[PDB]
Amino acid sequence: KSLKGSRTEKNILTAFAGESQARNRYNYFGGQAKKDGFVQISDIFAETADQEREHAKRLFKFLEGGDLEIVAAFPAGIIADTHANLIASAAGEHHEYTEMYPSFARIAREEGYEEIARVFASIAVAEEFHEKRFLDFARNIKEGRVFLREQATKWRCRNCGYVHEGTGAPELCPACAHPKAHFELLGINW
Amino acid sequence: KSLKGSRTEKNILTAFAGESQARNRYNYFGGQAKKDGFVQISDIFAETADQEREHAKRLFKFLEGGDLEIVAAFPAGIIADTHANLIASAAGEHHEYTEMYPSFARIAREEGYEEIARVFASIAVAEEFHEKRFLDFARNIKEGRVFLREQATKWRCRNCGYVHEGTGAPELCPACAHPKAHFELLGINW
Ligand SMILES: [Fe+3]
Ligand SMILES: [Fe+3]
Ligand SMILES: [Fe+3]
Ligand SMILES: [Fe+3]
Ligand SMILES: [Fe+3]
Ligand SMILES: [Fe+3]
Repeated sequence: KSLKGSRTEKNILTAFAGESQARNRYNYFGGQAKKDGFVQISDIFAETADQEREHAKRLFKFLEGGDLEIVAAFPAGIIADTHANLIASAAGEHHEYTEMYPSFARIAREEGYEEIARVFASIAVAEEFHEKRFLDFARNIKEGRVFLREQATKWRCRNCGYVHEGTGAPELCPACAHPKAHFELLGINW
Repeated sequence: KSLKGSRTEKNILTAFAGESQARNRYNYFGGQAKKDGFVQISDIFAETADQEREHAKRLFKFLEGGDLEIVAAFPAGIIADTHANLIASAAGEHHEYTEMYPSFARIAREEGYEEIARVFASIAVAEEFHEKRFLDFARNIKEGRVFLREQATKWRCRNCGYVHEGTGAPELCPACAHPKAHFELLGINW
């Protein structure tokens, strides 16, 4: 059935507006992470922004045209240090998966928009992992564990692929001469 | 000391020529992986190409100008299916870390170019992991394990971040509606 005049129609636009802003915020935080010397985290922010772009696209495609007025609150700023940005980002993700999406999904179901409700619920799952990443990285920064660990492990240079074995990433990559900022724990997800 | 007239000078240019070609090949293979429905693998090819760009840059910066003639053999083609491309790529990486770089490093040491020799050796380490990734992915394709595993696990949509729990990736992402091609095993390297 058509969405015209429904609460779900406005909820979709509200979600689209929020996700659009989140995309920008995450890209800015990504740039700041770069300046703060956290390349992996910078790329994580950039990827999250791209994924918010996709959540927004799915939502946008449900709309059927025309200008619609919405009333909603959003983060008025700001760009701080990377740890602070990760904390604020996690809080935003938390709101989305614990409050916004579940509420929007329930209303969608109430109004008879099952497919849309399922999409809202599905997006919430992605947001929960987004929060996890942001919280995990914030914790690594706070504990001084971004580039140094208790036991020896493997570190990979994101710039050239060099693999370093040790308790911590080197000050300079011996292969490409790029700074420690480019290193991450070697990951294998396959 | 200057590199002029040394064998190391020509070895550096030879490595630069090969790495430059590898960058192109990997980008083309990345495009083919996309067409074959392997997004994670496509992005892996693209990242490897970018890293070859960086190995090449480090090498390029050692040179001191002028045109230099080199005699070397390179892969004359070709672009095939993704499994075949992964196999050929791994073979190329194998040559680089087992033959080319170690030989170039030894000669560099022999001619008194210690720093350059260390860089050759360091690049070799990155290439060995490049081969590992290519071989692991080729094996996943051959065994039909790219999108399906024996026990239930977590799969992540690279397009939107949705997380799916099950023995295999879904045909369609319930959040962004993108095809199975976008899924990968959920990874946590932090
Ligand atoms: Fe979001
Ligand atoms: Fe999110
Ligand atoms: Fe490096
Ligand atoms: Fe290479
Ligand atoms: Fe390589
Ligand atoms: Fe998705």
